[PDB]
Amino acid sequence: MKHGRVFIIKSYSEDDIHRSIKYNIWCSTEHGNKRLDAAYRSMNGKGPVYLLFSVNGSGHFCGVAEMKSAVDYNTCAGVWSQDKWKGRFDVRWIFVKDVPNSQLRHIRLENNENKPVTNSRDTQEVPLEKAKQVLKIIASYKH
Ligand SMILES: Cc1[nH]nc2c(NC3CC3)ncnc12
Repeated sequence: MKHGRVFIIKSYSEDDIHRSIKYNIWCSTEHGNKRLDAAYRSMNGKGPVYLLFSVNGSGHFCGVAEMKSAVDYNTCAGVWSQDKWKGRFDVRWIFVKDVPNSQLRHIRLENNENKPVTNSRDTQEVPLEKAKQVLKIIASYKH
């Protein structure tokens, strides 16, 4: 088996996130789709690709999903908040819960100039050991 690969997902539409949770699908930018497609295919089913979702300006992460398919680049147009989001891949949301950035901001990414994980861009990949730290904090956070 292989350890998971873990990516930050950012959205500036809460409605798009709602749709993602309801129907277990997502789409990124062109370069973001390529990045996730490469990772999913190179895993070759021997470990998961995890996605850590966060709405721009919300000050919190909102949950965790697993990538469940390769990217399909030719799908129905205009299904998201804006037309610029093209293509589709399946996801499985593992859990949905808000976790304040304050709980995560001291985790820094050595592959992103040691910036805090909470300052990441869409499809920023997370080093394994930091991803474990983030996932355990998110899993155990209590309001
Ligand atoms: C469906 C979708 N995929 N990426 C999205 C996004 N990314 C912005 C950079 C933060 N914003 C809104 N909807 C999106």
